[PDB]
Amino acid sequence: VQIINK
Amino acid sequence: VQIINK
Amino acid sequence: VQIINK
Amino acid sequence: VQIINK
Amino acid sequence: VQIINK
Amino acid sequence: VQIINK
Amino acid sequence: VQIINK
Amino acid sequence: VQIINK
Amino acid sequence: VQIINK
Amino acid sequence: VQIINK
Amino acid sequence: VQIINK
Amino acid sequence: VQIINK
Amino acid sequence: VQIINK
Amino acid sequence: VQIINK
Amino acid sequence: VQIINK
Amino acid sequence: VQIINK
Amino acid sequence: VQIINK
Amino acid sequence: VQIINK
Repeated sequence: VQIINK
Repeated sequence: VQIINK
Repeated sequence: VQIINK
Repeated sequence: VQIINK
Repeated sequence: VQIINK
Repeated sequence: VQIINK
Repeated sequence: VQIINK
Repeated sequence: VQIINK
Repeated sequence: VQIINK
Repeated sequence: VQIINK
Repeated sequence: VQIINK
Repeated sequence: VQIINK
Repeated sequence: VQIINK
Repeated sequence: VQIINK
Repeated sequence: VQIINK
Repeated sequence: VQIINK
Repeated sequence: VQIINK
Repeated sequence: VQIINK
């Protein structure tokens, strides 16, 4: 699982 | 799973 | 699991 | 912005 | 911003 | 910011 | 900032 | 800042 | 700052 | 598990 | 600063 | 487990 | 500063 | 386990 | 400063 | 276990 | 175990 | 065990 905010 | 916000 | 905020 | 409920 | 509830 | 509840 | 409850 | 409860 | 309760 | 805030 | 309760 | 704030 | 209770 | 604040 | 109770 | 604040 | 504050 | 404050 990958949850990313940039 | 990939949830991405850029 | 990877939760990332940059 | 990421608001997540699972 | 990341607000997460699992 | 990261607010996490698991 | 990281606020975590597991 | 890191506030953690496990 | 690190406030930890385990 | 990796929780990262930069 | 490190405040730890285990 | 890796919890990182930079 | 380090305040520790184990 | 690695909890890091820099 | 180090205040420790074990 | 490694808890680090720099 | 390693608890470090620098 | 290593508890260090510098």
